[PDB]
Amino acid sequence: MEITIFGKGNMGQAIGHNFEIAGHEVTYYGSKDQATTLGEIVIMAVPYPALAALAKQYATQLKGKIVVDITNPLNFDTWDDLVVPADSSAAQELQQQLPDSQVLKAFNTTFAATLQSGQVNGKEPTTVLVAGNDDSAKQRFTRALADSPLEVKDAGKLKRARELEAMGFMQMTLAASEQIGWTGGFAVVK
Amino acid sequence: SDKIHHHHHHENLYFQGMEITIFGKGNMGQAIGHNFEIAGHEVTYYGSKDQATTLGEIVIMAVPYPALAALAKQYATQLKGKIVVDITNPLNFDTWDDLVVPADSSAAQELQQQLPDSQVLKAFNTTFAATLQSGQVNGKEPTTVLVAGNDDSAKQRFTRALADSPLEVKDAGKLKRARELEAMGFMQMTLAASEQIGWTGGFAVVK
Ligand SMILES: NC(=O)c1ccc[n+]([C@@H]2O[C@H](COP(=O)([O-])OP(=O)(O)OC[C@H]3O[C@@H](n4cnc5c(N)ncnc54)[C@H](OP(=O)(O)O)[C@@H]3O)[C@@H](O)[C@H]2O)c1
Repeated sequence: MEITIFGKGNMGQAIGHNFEIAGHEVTYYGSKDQATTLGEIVIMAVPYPALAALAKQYATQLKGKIVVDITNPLNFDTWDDLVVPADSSAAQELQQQLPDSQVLKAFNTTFAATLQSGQVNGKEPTTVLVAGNDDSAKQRFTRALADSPLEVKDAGKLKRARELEAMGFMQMTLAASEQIGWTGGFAVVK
Repeated sequence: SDKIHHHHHHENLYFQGMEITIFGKGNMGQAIGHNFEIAGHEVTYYGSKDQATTLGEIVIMAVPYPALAALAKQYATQLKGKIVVDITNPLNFDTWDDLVVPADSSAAQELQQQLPDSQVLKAFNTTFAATLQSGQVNGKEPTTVLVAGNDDSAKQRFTRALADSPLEVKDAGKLKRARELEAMGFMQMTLAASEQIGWTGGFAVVK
């Protein structure tokens, strides 16, 4: 299928790498590029402050699409809070903004190097935790990554994006303090 | 040598360990106490309804969330100047879809407000009991305790009390980070409940 990735940075590239391995056609658009058409799955691999403006720009094309929010909405001035409500998430915000799209929270808990390599510092396979309201959307997303080296687990409904964002925040603060590194993180072990 | 034991990660040296009290004799309380025991410390266990005749330097509250306030109240004066560890995942068990503490807070922050002269830490809520008993995340990676708290010296003393155990211990930040720890614990529990992981696995912390 057609996968559209907004953001040609580290996450966009790492995410796209896995969809390409799985045999999909991946199209990338950076900040100075314009998209004429969008794929079935759209990855929002951009900074949180860019998310709402991007969703507005493609409001029409995003209707009926699986739209994946990968953001960790940290307050980057303080590193001591998120910039979304304590009982909510950037994904929930996006789903309200895109009522005709099936929004998924995914990849926010997997550091970019772990997506590129497919392993958590060479020790365990990398695992995507995907939250979203529609099971069919989660199933299609999961199927799209079947032939990639990534494991994929259903993290629940979109309400669980709160917990996913909390986990991403914790992971980043641990790596920032040098207690773990940025090629490691939280491995999901059965 | 009544309370003198060997300390495995201090070249097996033989010296008196710390006094640890664990409230809660369930799967978590027993697995946590197991690690303090193998680290060479003196561990005493009490159910929440038992009389705590002794209170150590570190007090583990391995009890349900609703029991925390009651224990804190009963021993508040006696807990002054002690390290008090909240291990809870304060779920709404009726729904399995919510926590029972405010969205911008944590059970540990509530406990710290109740016990202003205690050094409250959040620890063990992200480690399933089996991973504490074995010291490994389903035999694949070492188990890691994430400890949040305001007092760096208290976190250091807690970390030192586990240094002779098999567990890795990392500083998760100030007590405000208990919100994120509780979120992670909740998520881990729901993944096990859905059978996508088992109760002897979970989140391994990889450097
Ligand atoms: N890095 C990680 O390990 C990690 C892990 C989990 C989640 N995340 C999240 O992933 C997102 C991307 O992070 P990253 O590490 O990839 O950052 P990055 O390397 O800087 O990539 C982000 C890219 O998005 C581009 N961009 C900004 N606005 C855009 C727009 N309107 N349309 C298309 N592209 C746009 C930027 O382009 P320009 O440079 O030209 O401005 C930038 O290259 C963030 O929300 C972050 O929180 C990161």
